[PDB]
Order: sequence, then structure tokens, then C-alpha cells
Amino acid sequence: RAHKETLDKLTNAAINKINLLNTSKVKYLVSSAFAGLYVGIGILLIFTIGGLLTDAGSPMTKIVMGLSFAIALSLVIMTGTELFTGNNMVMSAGMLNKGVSIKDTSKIWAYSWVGNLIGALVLGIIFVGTGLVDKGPVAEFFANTAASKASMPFTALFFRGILCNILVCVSVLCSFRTNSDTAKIIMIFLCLFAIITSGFEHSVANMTIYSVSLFSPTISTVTIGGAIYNLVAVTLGNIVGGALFMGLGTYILGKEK
Amino acid sequence: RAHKETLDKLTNAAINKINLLNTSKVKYLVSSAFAGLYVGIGILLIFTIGGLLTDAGSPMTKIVMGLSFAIALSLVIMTGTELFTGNNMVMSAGMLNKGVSIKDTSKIWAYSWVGNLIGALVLGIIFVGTGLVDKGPVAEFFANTAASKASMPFTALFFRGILCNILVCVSVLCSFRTNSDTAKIIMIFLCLFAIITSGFEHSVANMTIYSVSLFSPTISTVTIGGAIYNLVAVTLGNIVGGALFMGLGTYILGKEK
Amino acid sequence: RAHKETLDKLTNAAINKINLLNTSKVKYLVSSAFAGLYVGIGILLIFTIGGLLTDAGSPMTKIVMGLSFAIALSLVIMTGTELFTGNNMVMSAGMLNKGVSIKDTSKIWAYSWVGNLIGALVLGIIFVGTGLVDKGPVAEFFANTAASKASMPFTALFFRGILCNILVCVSVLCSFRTNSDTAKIIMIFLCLFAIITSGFEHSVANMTIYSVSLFSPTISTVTIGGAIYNLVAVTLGNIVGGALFMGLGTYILGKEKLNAAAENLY
Amino acid sequence: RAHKETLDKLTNAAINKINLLNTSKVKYLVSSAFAGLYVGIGILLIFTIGGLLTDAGSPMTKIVMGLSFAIALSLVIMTGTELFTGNNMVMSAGMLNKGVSIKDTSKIWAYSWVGNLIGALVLGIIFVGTGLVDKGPVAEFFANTAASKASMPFTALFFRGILCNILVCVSVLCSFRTNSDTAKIIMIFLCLFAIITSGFEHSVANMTIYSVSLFSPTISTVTIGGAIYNLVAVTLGNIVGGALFMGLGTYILGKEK
Amino acid sequence: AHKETLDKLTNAAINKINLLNTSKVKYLVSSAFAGLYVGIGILLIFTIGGLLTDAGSPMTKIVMGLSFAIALSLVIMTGTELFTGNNMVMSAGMLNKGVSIKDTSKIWAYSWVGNLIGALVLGIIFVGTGLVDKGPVAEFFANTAASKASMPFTALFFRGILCNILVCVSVLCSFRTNSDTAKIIMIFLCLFAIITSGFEHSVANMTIYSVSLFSPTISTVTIGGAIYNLVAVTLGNIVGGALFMGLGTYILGKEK
Ligand SMILES: CCCCCCCCO[C@@H]1O[C@H](CO)[C@@H](O)[C@H](O)[C@H]1O
Ligand SMILES: CCCCCCCCO[C@@H]1O[C@H](CO)[C@@H](O)[C@H](O)[C@H]1O
Ligand SMILES: CCCCCCCCO[C@@H]1O[C@H](CO)[C@@H](O)[C@H](O)[C@H]1O
Ligand SMILES: CCCCCCCCO[C@@H]1O[C@H](CO)[C@@H](O)[C@H](O)[C@H]1O
Ligand SMILES: CCCCCCCCO[C@@H]1O[C@H](CO)[C@@H](O)[C@H](O)[C@H]1O
Repeated sequence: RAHKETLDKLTNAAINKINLLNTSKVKYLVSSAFAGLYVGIGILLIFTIGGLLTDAGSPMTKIVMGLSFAIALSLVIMTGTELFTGNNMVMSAGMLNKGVSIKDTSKIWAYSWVGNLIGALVLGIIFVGTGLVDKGPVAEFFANTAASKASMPFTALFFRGILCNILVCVSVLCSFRTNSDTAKIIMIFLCLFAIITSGFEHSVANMTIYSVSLFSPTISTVTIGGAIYNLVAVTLGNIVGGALFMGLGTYILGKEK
Repeated sequence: RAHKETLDKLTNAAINKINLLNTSKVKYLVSSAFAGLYVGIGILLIFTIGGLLTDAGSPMTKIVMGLSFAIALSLVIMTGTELFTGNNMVMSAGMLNKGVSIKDTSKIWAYSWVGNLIGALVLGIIFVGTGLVDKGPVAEFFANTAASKASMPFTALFFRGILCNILVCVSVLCSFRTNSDTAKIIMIFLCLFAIITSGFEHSVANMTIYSVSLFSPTISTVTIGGAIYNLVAVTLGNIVGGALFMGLGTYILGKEK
Repeated sequence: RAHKETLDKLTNAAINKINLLNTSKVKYLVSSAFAGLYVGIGILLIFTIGGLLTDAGSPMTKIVMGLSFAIALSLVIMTGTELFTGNNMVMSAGMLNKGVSIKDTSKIWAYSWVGNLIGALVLGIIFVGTGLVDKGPVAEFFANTAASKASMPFTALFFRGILCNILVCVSVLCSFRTNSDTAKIIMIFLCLFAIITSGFEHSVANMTIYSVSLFSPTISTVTIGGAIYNLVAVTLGNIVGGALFMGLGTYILGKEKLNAAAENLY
Repeated sequence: RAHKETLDKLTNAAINKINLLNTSKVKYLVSSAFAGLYVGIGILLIFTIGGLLTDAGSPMTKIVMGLSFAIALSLVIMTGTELFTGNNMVMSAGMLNKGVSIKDTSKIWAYSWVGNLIGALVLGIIFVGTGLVDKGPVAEFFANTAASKASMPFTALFFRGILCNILVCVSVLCSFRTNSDTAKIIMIFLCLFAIITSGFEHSVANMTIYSVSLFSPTISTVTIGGAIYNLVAVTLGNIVGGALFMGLGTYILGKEK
Repeated sequence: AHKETLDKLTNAAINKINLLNTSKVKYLVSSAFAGLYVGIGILLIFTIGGLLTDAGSPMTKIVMGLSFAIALSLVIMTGTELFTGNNMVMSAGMLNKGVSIKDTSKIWAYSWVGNLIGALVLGIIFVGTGLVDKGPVAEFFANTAASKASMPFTALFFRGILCNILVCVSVLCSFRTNSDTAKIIMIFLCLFAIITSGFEHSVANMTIYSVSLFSPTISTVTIGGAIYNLVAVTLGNIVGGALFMGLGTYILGKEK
């Protein structure tokens, strides 16, 4: 094990995040926007896959979607950009280890969440302009998925959000624990396969699901109300998974007591 | 050849394990709980696959499930967390090599088994909360699988547990014999593929099978009694495979006489 | 982090490109020609797959095509040759960081683009010469695809071009951010999967699509006006994606803000 | 090209093998037993696959089997254990190069062959004990394969053994020519894919095929005379493939003359 | 790093001719291994071809391409002498004045013949397994051999060109990376392209014809057919490897 080294790295990354934000809100928001859009790119890919295999009646739909989502977090980690969901574990661990404050943590979470959203809104806009969701099985996949995610009960979304961010954050944790970029990508691939195929909920990914569905004139039954309901429920779950499980857990393992 | 050095690393790992437990029961149990939960995440993924493909009558079902289970031990190894089944070989070799004692071994086995179960209990509760096993093929897949595992003859479960833990512990052994994290993950992928598709029995994975099946009000094919029956038989078989084959074996290979 | 170091690498890459171009038109155009042909090789592969699976009715067609396209940018990055689409991000970042001039940039872009085109033309001539697109599902896939791309609205092609080059350029960016050649190839595989299966537009790849179709004797029904319209719309799209998004974006991330010799972020 | 360096490595390895055997028969036999069982694990997996896909009438059966066999030699190489077929090239090259005697070679061949057999016997007994070949397509797949392998003309088996051990030994040769463990596993994956899907014959894998077939009450398609016939023919072919092609070939490339 | 790459190709060309000059046996043995290693890839993918063609699968050519990587991977990882790869290496080394034209034709002649010996040996042994006595694999060899030998010259020539661009560029990648895993991946991608696209490889065809001509399965092949295919494809391979990759890498790297 190298639990203490790992906690040191998490704490140093938390310190580095808040110093970045304090040094430049533009730099922090651009990074956050990049991460939001990168995650959204994975969504565009796997929903195209979703539409294609759904229209085909394939039993393998959710499995192929899961296998194909690795790009989302892979791009985030390989570009060193700012992802809200990953920040749940990093800021909480660093905060518990007294490297950052609670205010620092809430500031980082707020900014990366908004930045992530800006990225998703841009992607959504651009994607709608390609005409790829003007009509057909791919537009319908966005339309139906958006609707079902927005009509789920609060408790279900919350618990799905917890399990999702346990997986997002453990993949981030693995990247702090190896020097091999290939190993990092493989672990990301495995974790995101688990997330998508199992049906867990990811606030940042949902941002693109809703920006596309909402910006698309291919009607679809969503509404901003439903989008907000889902994002709030899922964000709360994500925070619990990342901070209360992963952040607290890694702190307990690594705390120089 | 390099068996001596491998035995040396195994011995040191066994020494570090008992020192951790002597230092902090909380740290040790948290690490164990993480590992039990990580293994369970693999179960949630492949049982989702099992439900999807069984429902479709696919002949590829058990093959796809085996290929998709790699995350379970990959997460454990890459996070440095405490897994009971792997401890069967490590403590065993370490004890034989006079680095730790018999009571040290029994203590580590008991705590890691219980801590792993804690992780499975937590994951099961949260998974039930997702609503993902309310009804439909995934719930059916948990219910039917838990039922069949609980009604297998003792001897069958025992021998399945032996072969399972030979594979788990050899994947752990490979991790002690390479410096490449990518190669570690590949070997784990191969061994877990063999375990799942061949039909071998893993006590720690079964903890999540039974936590989900028993916590879900939607599932009513098994009882705590059936869970205990399967867990006891499979755990005994696991111990024989990890300690009697892999532990004794690596000691013999490595013991500088 | 580590964005500053990444910015320094992009800027050095930019300076090296204009330098080599200044030194030898021949060296630069051959490098660009290789890159154009390498990308086209990917097209020849996935369009053969397109033809095969389309004629078979498969629903996995576009997924298998996406999974099989990695060779295109993998070859470019592993041979270190000049690809127009990638040059958008590198030249703009370097220029913004005041390592290369606006003049240097539109030059590299011009030479790389044309050089990429030469490669596609030569590949197209040779491929048709194999007789593999004399008749049948593959020849048609080339034909029908060429027609559909040349008959889409500007807006659509533009935005498809933006998204395409975001992905092309981010894979180039990953290659600057790791020392693992395997991780580089894996990131390329993922990005190109996303590009092809999602349906984004790549100018350099389109160069080979139209060269084959305009060289193939199985008639056409696309025409040269269509091709150039496409390459124009997609190229502008590509430029915005790579220069406006990736170039400016990486500049902002990496530019050490003391300096400040000129502009202040907030 | 590094042909001399490669022969120098093969020669050191031959020396180290005979020294080990001379030092401890128990260590040498235990190591050989492990390698036999590890290869056998590959057989249990791919024959499970065989039964599943053959029962389903799948055309991809032999392809998936080949893709799934990599674990057999991957485990042997990553654990550093003694495999008879690999020793055909190593001992012969080291013998030609005067690092070891002809008698050392005979000794190593006989001991590893028998030790491999012990591992296969042990694996077979335990596998039968699982109830996994009690009845159904997997048992039938063992029964049918064991029978066809036993009824082939000597000539056919012999030449199949030559090509098999060209592939086993070249994968071993690859492992001497790289420092990348991931590259070693990939080359093993490719070679074993070629062996299984093409239909070549591996003596050590066949030990497990026949141990299961002869230990399972539900398998009556073959006799001990039949196993012995196949094993002799295939062993002879393996020896020619490994020693006369790979051993002599690598000696010729590397010998400073 | 074009200059360093050209230096590497030049040093590889020099070491090849030096080797041949020192020992024809060592050089021919190495060439025979490379021919057999490439042939092993053919045995595997033609087994796949027979299996899937018999089943009417639209994935046949795709699965074959994905499964051919072993052919050049064995060559590169064993350090053996492959004719097609020597088209780029010797030409680059020659233009860079490390070796002569005479050296090049010599290395080409010896590796081609050595590759062929490896293919003949493999074909004989494979026929001896009984695996092509009858059935869809035997049929796949016979039909493929016949189709390749009945193609027009021009078609074979151009397919040979694209094939060796891919073979040689995979070799080029191996000179431009220190990662053995990256080398294998690049080889996997290039061979996937070669096989699935339908390009022509002289050395691989050596095994196709040695198997088909040694096997009991009746084909319309004939030795005259094989030789015709091999000549046309070899010239195409030479053009692709020497004129494109050889000349190209020299131009990229030459410090002038
Ligand atoms: C272009 C869009 C910019 C969005 C900026 C959002 C910043 C919100 O502001 C932050 O929110 C937290 C809780 O609400 C507080 O605890 C922080 O102190 C506060 O800075
Ligand atoms: C909240 C979780 C508490 C876990 C406590 C586990 C303690 C088990 O206790 C152990 O049991 C063994 C026998 O099975 C003994 O041999 C060990 O000596 C003993 O320490
Ligand atoms: C040891 C393996 C996992 C043990 C999980 C124990 C959880 C049992 O708990 C209860 O059992 C009831 C009836 O069977 C269920 O109906 C209830 O949902 C559940 O509360
Ligand atoms: C699932 C199969 C994916 C294979 C990816 C392997 C990538 C490993 O990583 C690569 O290979 C070597 C690792 O041992 C290193 O030497 C290289 O530097 C590195 O590029
Ligand atoms: C469990 C016991 C198995 C032991 C295997 C015994 C095989 C030894 O037997 C012999 O050894 C000689 C050299 O010492 C060789 O010359 C002979 O070839 C070999 O048959």
C-alpha cells in the first residue's frame, strides 16, 4: 500500500485547484468547460450507438454503450482539466487533511460545476447545429433517455448518483496511484463501463443529455424543470459518493495519525 | 526464476498487513470494506449483463460476463485494498516463511473476511436503493443465481472455491512479479475471465450476490441461512486453494533451504 | 498540471513547422503528402468495411467503421508527418504565444492542406488502379457517401467540421501530454472512434473520398463542384474547431499569467 | 538483431534449469506441476467455451476458443514456472551451445514432462469434483475432443505437434527478447490464438484434456491406451518443433562462429 | 526525428549486407524463419476464412484482418529477415550511401528466396497435419490461390504497392518507438488494413501457394499461376517499399 502517499497527492491536488481558481477564474472556468465538453463527447458517441442498436433491437445495446464510454474521463485525465465529479473526492480528502478549507471546497465545487455546465451547453449547441439530432434513432435516444432520467424518483436518482461517483472517483484515485498512462486509461475504461452498463447517474454527463435534448427542435418531452430536478438529485448523490465514501475513505486510509 | 525474491515480497506484505491491523482496526476494516465493495461492483456489472443477455436467450452470456468482471480485482490491486481471498496466499506464505504467526494469519483472515462483508452489505443496500433491482431480468438474475449457489452440494462448492482462489491468488502473485501496472491488469482480466466463465466460486463476490438478494424486497428465493451455507463452503474451498496450493507452493519454490 | 509545459511544446512544434517549411518546400510537402495518404489509408479500410456491412444490412456498420479508423491518425503521429487538421491547434497556440506569426500560420496551413491533398490524390489513383472499386458494394459506398457529403447544408458541414477537429486536435494534444506511445495510440483510437461513429466531418479524409470517386470509373454522380464545396465548408469548420477551440483554449490554460505583459485574465 | 544475446540468454536459462533440478527435485517438480495446472486452467476455460458455443451451433466457436487461451502460457511465463514444451527450445539451444549436456537435456525433459502431468492430474481430479463435467455440453466437449485426438493417424498428430511447439517456443523466444511484460503477454496471446484456432497439438494441454476425460464418470469416449497414444505422438512432434526448428534455429542465428 | 530515423534505417541496411557477406547460412536461416512466421499468420486467417465463409458471415474479411497481426509481429519481435520490409530499409540505406545498389539487389534476392524456403517448409508441414485434406479450410486455400493467380497484372501490381506501403510503414514505426507494445499495436493496425482492404503481399502469398500446391485438394492453381502472381505482386511490393517508403523517408531525413 501507499495510502499516505496517495492522501498527500490528493491534498496537494486540492491545494493546487483552489490556488488556480484564486489566481484566475477564467483559467479555472475554461478548464472546467473543457472537461464538461469532453465528457459530453462520450455521451454523443454512446447515444449514437444507443440509437443505432436500439433501432436494431439488439440485446447488446447497453453493453456496447458501456464499452464505448471510456473517452469521456480518459480525455479529462489526459488533458488535466477540471471535472466537478472528480473534485468531490479530491477537495473532501484535502479538506479533511487540512490542506484546504470548507469554503475552498464549496468554491471549487460551485465553479467546476458551472464550468462543466458551460462546456456541455457549448457542445450541445454545436452538436444540434450539425443536424445529427434533427431526426432519426439518435434524436429519439436523446429524447427518451432525457425523459426517463427526469421522471425517476428522487431516491433512485440519489442512490444511482452515489454509485456513479464512487466509480468516477475511484478511477481518478487510480490515476493518482500509478505512473502508467496506459494503466490509467484501462482503469477508466473499466470504471465507465461499469457506470454506463449498470445504469448509474452522472451529473456532468447528464448536462449534455439535457443541453442536447433541450436545444434540439426535435420536440422531445423534457422541460428545463425536469432537467433541473434530475441534475439536483444526481449532483447530491454524486457528492455523497465522492466526498462521503471516497474522500473520507481515502483520508482514513492515509491520515498520518 | 526469482522465486526467492517473490517469497520475500509475500512475506513482507504479510508482515505489513498484521502491523496495519495492530496499528488501526479502523484503517484495516475500512480498507477491507473498500475491497469488498470493489469486488461487488464487478458483480453488479456482470449480473446486469447476465440479466440482459439471459433475458435475450444469448449463448454468449457467460462469456461476456467473464470478459467483463476484470474491474473487481483490478480495483482492489490498483487501490491497494485488503481482500480476504488474496490474503489466503499472502499470510500463508508469510507464516510458512516465519514472517508472521498462525494467530496473525487467523486474525487477518477473520478481519478481512468481515470487513469485505461490510463493504458488500453497504453496496447491496445502496444498489437496492437505486431501484435497479425492483423487477425485471436483473432482479431475476440475482434471485436465480443466489438460489442455485445456495442449493449446490457441499463438495461441489468446495472444489469450485479451490479453483477460484487458485486463480485469484495467482493474479495477486503476478502483481508481485511485475513492475508493469498494465501487465497486472491484463493478468487479472485473464484470471477473472477464467473464474467467471468456467463457473468457479468466490466467497467475497458471493457476499454481494447475497446482500443484494436479501436486502431487495423484490427478491424472495433465498434466506440468510442459504447465504451462510454457500459462504461457508465456498470460503473453506477458497482457503484451501489460496493457502494450501498457492501459499504452500510459492513458499516451496522460494524457500532458500 | 501541467499546462504551461504543454503550451511550450505546442509553441516549439509550431516554430519547427515553419522552420522546416522555410528550409525546404520539398521536405514539408512530402511530409504533408505522407500524412494525407496515411489518413486516406484509414478511409480505404473503413469504406471497405462500410461497403461490406452495408450490403449485408448490418446495424453495426458505423460502429465497426469507427473502431477501425485509428490507423489514420496513429500513422500520422507515429511517423511525425504534417497533417493540416492538427496544424490548426499547434500553429494558433504557438502564434498566440508569440512564437510564430499570423503569416507563418496561414502558410503552414496552406502548404499542409495542399500537401495533404497531393497525398490523397496519389493514394486515390493507386487505389482505383487496384480494381477494388471497379464495381460492387465498396465502389458504391464511396460513390453514395461522396454524393451525400457533397449535398449537405453548409451549417451542418461546418459544425461537423468543428467537432471533428476538436477530437483530432485533442488527440494530438494528448500526444504532447504523455511519453507513452501506447497511451498515445489508445487516445487516438478513442477519439477517431468518436469521430467516425458520431458522424463528424474531416477535411483531409474527405480529400481521399473525393479523389477515389473522381478517379473511379464506376461513373460518379457527385461532380467536382460538390467536392470543393464540401472541402471548403468542412475545412473552415475544422479550422474553427482546432484554432478557436483547441488552440486558444490550450493557450489560456498554459499562459503563465505574469505576462500580463499585455493582458489580464480575471 | 541481438541473435547472440538471445542465445546467451537461452544458454543461461538452460544452465539455471538443470542446476535447479540438481539442487532440489521437489522445487523442480512443484514448479512443473504449477505449469501443468496453469496450462490446464486454459483448457478448462476454452473447453467450457467450446461446449457453450458448439451446443449453440455457433460458427465462431474455434475463434473464441483461440482468443481465450492466452492465460495458459501467460501464467507460465509470469509465474516463472517450468513448462515441458518451452524446455524443448531452451535446453536444445543451450545444449548445442555447450552450456548443458545431452544428459542434462534428457533429465530436464523427463522431469518437466512428468511434473506437468502431475499438475494436470491434480487439476483434473479437482475439476471433476466441481460437478462441472457431471453432464451437459461441457462434458460432451471434453469427451468428443479427447476421442478425435485419440483416433488421428500418428502422422497427423506428429505434424500438428511440430507446428504447435514452433508457436509455444517462439512465444517463449519473444519473452527473452523484450523487457516489456505487456508485450510478452500480447505475443503469447497471438501465438496461442494461432495454436488453438488452427488446430495444432500441445502435449501438456492434452494432459488435462485426458485427465478430465478419464476422471469424469460421465466421459466414456476414450481409454488410457488412447491417451497414451496421443501423448506420445504429440510429445514427439512437440520435441521436433521446439528442439529441431526453434532450438537449432536460434543456435544457428546466434552462434559466434 | 526524421534524421535519426534515416540514420537507423541506414545502419539496419548496413548490418543486413554485413550479415549476408559474413554468413549465407545465417542470413538464409533468418529469412526462412521470417517466411514461416508470416505463413503462420496465413494458416490462422485462412482457417478463419474457411470457418466463416462456410457460415455465410459478412464479418469474414474483417475478422481475418483483425487476426493477421501475428505475421509481422513475430518477424519484428524475433529480429528476422523479411523481404518486403527490406524494400524500404535497403533503398533508404542506399540513397543515404550506406549501402550500394548491388548490395540492395543482393539482399532482396537472398531474403526473397529465404522467405520462400520458409514458406515451402511450412506448407509441407501444414499439409502433413491433415488439416487441409478436405473441408472449408482446404477449400478456402484452393479458392483464394486460384483467385489471386487469375487477377490481371495491373490489379496485382497496384495491390502490391499499397500492401508494402503498409508493411514498410509498420516497420518504420518500429524504428520510431522504444515501446515494444506500441510496435505490435501499429503492426496490428497496418495488417488489419492490408488484409481487410484486399492488398497483396508477396511473402504471404508464398505460403498460400505452397499449401495449395502441396495439398491433396484439387485446385485450378498450377505452378505457372503462382509464379505469375508472385512476380506481379513482388514488383508492386518493391515499388511500394522502395519508391514510396524508401525514397520518402530518405527525403524527410537527409541532412542536405
Ligand atoms: C460565467 C459563470 C460564472 C459562475 C460562478 C459561480 C460562483 C459561485 O460562488 C460561490 O458559491 C458557493 C456556494 O453557492 C460559495 O460558497 C462560494 O463562496 C462562492 O464563491
Ligand atoms: C465491526 C467489525 C468488527 C470485526 C471483528 C472481527 C474479529 C474476529 O476475531 C478473531 O477471530 C478468529 C477466529 O475466527 C480468532 O482466531 C482471532 O484470534 C480473533 O482475533
Ligand atoms: C451474509 C450475506 C449477506 C447478508 C444480508 C442480510 C440482510 C437481511 O435483511 C432483511 O431480510 C429480510 C427477509 O429475508 C428482507 O426482506 C429485508 O429486506 C431485509 O431487511
Ligand atoms: C487490453 C490490452 C491493451 C494493451 C496496452 C499495453 C500498454 C503498456 O504500456 C506501454 O508498453 C510497455 C508496458 O510494459 C511500456 O514499455 C511502454 O512504455 C508503454 O508505452
Ligand atoms: C514424481 C517423480 C518424477 C520423477 C521423474 C523421473 C525421470 C528421470 O528419468 C531419466 O533421467 C535421466 C537422467 O538423470 C535421463 O537420462 C532419462 O532420459 C530419464 O528418463
